[PDB]
Amino acid sequence: DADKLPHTKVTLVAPPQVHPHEQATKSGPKVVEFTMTIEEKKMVIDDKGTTLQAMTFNGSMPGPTLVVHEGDYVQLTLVNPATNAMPHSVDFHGATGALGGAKLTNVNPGEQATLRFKADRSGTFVYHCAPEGMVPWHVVSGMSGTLMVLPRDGLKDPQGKPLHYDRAYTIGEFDLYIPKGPDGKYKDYATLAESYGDTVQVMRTLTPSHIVFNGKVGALTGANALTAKVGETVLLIHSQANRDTRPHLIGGHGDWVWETGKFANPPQRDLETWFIRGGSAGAALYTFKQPGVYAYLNHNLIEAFELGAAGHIKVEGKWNDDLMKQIKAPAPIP
Amino acid sequence: DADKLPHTKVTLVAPPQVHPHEQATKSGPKVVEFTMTIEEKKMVIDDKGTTLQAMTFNGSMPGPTLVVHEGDYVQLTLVNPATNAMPHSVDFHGATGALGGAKLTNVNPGEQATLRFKADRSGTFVYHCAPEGMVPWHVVSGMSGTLMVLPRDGLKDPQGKPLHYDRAYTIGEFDLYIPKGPDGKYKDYATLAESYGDTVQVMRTLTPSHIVFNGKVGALTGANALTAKVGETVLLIHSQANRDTRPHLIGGHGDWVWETGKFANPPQRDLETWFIRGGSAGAALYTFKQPGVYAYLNHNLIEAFELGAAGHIKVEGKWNDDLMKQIKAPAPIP
Amino acid sequence: DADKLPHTKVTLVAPPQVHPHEQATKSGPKVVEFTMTIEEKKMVIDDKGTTLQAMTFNGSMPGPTLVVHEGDYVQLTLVNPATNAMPHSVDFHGATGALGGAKLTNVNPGEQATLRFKADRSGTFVYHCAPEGMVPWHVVSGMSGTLMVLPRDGLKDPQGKPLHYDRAYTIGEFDLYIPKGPDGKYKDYATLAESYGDTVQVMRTLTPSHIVFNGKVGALTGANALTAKVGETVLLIHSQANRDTRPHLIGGHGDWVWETGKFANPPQRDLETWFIRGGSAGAALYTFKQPGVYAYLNHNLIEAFELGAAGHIKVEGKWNDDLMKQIKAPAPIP
Ligand SMILES: [Cu+2]
Ligand SMILES: [Cu+2]
Ligand SMILES: [Cu+2]
Ligand SMILES: [Cu+2]
Ligand SMILES: [Cu+2]
Ligand SMILES: [Cu+2]
Ligand SMILES: [Zn+2]
Ligand SMILES: [Zn+2]
Ligand SMILES: [Zn+2]
Ligand SMILES: [Zn+2]
Ligand SMILES: [Zn+2]
Ligand SMILES: [Zn+2]
Repeated sequence: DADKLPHTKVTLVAPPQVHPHEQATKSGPKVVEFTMTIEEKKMVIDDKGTTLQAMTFNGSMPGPTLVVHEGDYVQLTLVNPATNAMPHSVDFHGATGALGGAKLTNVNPGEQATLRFKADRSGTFVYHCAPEGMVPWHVVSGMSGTLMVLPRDGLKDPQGKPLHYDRAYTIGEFDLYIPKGPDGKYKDYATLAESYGDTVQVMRTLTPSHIVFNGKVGALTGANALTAKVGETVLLIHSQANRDTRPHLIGGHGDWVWETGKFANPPQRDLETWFIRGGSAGAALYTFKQPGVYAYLNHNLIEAFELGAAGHIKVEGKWNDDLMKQIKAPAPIP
Repeated sequence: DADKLPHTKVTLVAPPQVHPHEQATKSGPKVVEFTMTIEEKKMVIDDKGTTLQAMTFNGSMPGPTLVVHEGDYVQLTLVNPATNAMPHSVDFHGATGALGGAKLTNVNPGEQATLRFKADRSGTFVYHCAPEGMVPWHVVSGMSGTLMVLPRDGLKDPQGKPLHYDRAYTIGEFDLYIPKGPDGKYKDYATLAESYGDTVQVMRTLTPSHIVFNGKVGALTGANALTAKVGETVLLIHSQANRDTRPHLIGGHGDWVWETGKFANPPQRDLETWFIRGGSAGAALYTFKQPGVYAYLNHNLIEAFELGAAGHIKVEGKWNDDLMKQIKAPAPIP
Repeated sequence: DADKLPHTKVTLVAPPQVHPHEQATKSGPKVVEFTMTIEEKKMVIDDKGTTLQAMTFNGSMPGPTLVVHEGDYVQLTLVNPATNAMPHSVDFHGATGALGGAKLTNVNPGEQATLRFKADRSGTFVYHCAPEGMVPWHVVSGMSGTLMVLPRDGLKDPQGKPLHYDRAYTIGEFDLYIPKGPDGKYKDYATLAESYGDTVQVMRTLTPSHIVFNGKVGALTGANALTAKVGETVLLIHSQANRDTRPHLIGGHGDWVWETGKFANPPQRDLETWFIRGGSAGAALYTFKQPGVYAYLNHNLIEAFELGAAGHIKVEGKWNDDLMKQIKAPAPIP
């Protein structure tokens, strides 16, 4: 059909939000049009002013989440402005053929391209830049995000019963490899190209200098904490385009989790910690039962607390003493 | 109900054993009372006398395993004696709210607190210390163990048929980060506080100096080997509160494994090696079919053999030639 | 039965091919005889002539894949020629008892042994050398491969429907630990024994110098690329006997994947990236829908592109515009 089908245009929004969309839908297949514009820029990634010579989709790490339904066609215009120094492309893990689209979206600065592919498989899928010979650098420098392809009748549990979320959040976790000089301080680079050789040396050690949600230590804390309320079901989409992570909600659970991120498979329930394979996006549902400030983090606690892979969720509502109660507050031992 | 329910008191036992308990039970929900007392102490962790400035629940690494049934309430008195230097708390991954209980169990030396929570989800769950600003250090220094919440009707296979174990063992695997001095020898510290800064430096490299079962290289070997017999089904509970591991039984299998450790999910069968995500506890059932000395180990063989993540299981009984037979012993090539 | 049963002899073939075999079979159980001869040799592992003092089964990394059916007995003659310097053995993860067979196959140079075991569990299973006190070194130096034990009625999907492959490939991924001298260049060793101490130092850092498919950077590229055609279903068997990996097919998927590699468990579908636990073999089915050159790689992109864990699959056939179409080729921005 394709060329026969109706088209719709979607306006993308910045992480950690996800653009408005339906879950279960009575709509038939559409060509869903998206546009993204690559921005290279220096970004401050921690609380002591370390910078990253970063590369982004639409100015953010991660790039925005694109949401369609199974059977839809994704039609992306990828724009690489002449103000950028490097060629780029996009590899959609949700797509079939031509290195995910990368061979057909090879754009030099001042060019754009339009790729169409059929989203014939449900799930959360990573997309990332994949320019020939420079793949890992472009990815670790920030160029990834999530395509979510929802089943046309919405999410299902292992018995085929309906599942839903009331709010979606998208978290991209970024293993960064910032070089240091002879003084042990992080290097600051005047240009993207100048960061390259030293960064590759760091990459090859396999030890990140920082591991951050959404582009910086503390990105999802303070004023920028995620929010929910008791009784609300959140979807937490978690992408890691290069390295394994193990998400966990402190004082919560993964009620239903697709850790490999593919919705035609039954989810697991009651998880404490789940596993996102480097090069993938997964999805967890949780319904809040207690108010308070939760942490959502990578449960390698070093990676979380020392290197930056941790955020907060501030939840409104009424405390539930049946679920948890302080029987005796801290007080002197008898 | 809660405040209406009967109470029972459980006496904890040292790993690798697990306190006596029922699997399937005709008992209704209870408030099950536990107590644990934190002990900070220096411990020798390898065969060359390296020490760790350790922190423990009840004097052991891991802390003891607490066993209840789904629908029970866990009521823990946590005691931090004035002979300890640091504040502590407990975060139960099996609990809902208040950072796992951590916000309600913040105990300075000379204090205790009593926390109650509903164990409303079946599985093996990590619990660990989580004091504000010092979480990874307290965890890697030894403060973790397992809460096992058994379904009220016992374990089930993927078709809903009953499964059981005749003996449970609990194995906590500890990634340690022991600093070295300019001479390349491990540092020995006079106090817990003095170990801190140097240990954090090591932690941030993400490379453990040692990875040990149950507190020391060779903890589960020699006189301290696990034991079983042909025909006996063992449960191996495996916790790793900070870092991924991949358990394996040499010459055996995981007959039924919940690698994410949550019993409402169907187990997998016939595993060679399974995966415990950092920040979780999993469970494997195996029924011994051959006598002999098995290894139970982390199948990154470096981590196992060089760094310490390996134990033994000595199994009694009759050799089975149908399962395995030496047809020709080693002898000269013809 | 065993001693009653018919015997068959199988001729092994070099990776990445797998010896001819049936999937579903009307044949009853057999004693299936195999022979392998250990070869120690120096091998060049990258494009700049770095060498590895390697140890192999049948002269290749990985060793050859052995294929039987559930209920068959594997009977392996393991030959260690007097031209080798070291003792060897074999541990079959598919076997039950005696440390996988290792205790019964302990062969010094100039000896051979014959081991029989029942392949009573379906799946892909690692086998590897396991000589007492030298296990990790022998494994990381190249001594591993795959035993595939097919269900007697062939592969099944989660609903019990038949699945099949038209071509099997076997990929062993090898984390290598090549030492360097004071000049920062890789060391070349005159003998296997001389490589030992320095290699163990590298191993303990847990950082591989190289991570290669099938014995060398680029082993599965150029003339040596894997091949298939549109409409053909390939099985990709992936073993990693020491360290975790995360396979991915760029521009493809895992249509059906047993990432833990055990066929009595239902596979997952539509995977972007899957996970092979160190110490295991997994299996993925994919049916090609687009022609072109695909990459099959470890999706830690550093490990793939910088360290060597990547291969190619060249696929013949007709491009499918419904699945993917370049709507606008790269061209100047309007
Ligand atoms: Cu790019
Ligand atoms: Cu990719
Ligand atoms: Cu503590
Ligand atoms: Cu935790
Ligand atoms: Cu060997
Ligand atoms: Cu093994
Ligand atoms: Zn149209
Ligand atoms: Zn809702
Ligand atoms: Zn009461
Ligand atoms: Zn029994
Ligand atoms: Zn015979
Ligand atoms: Zn076919």
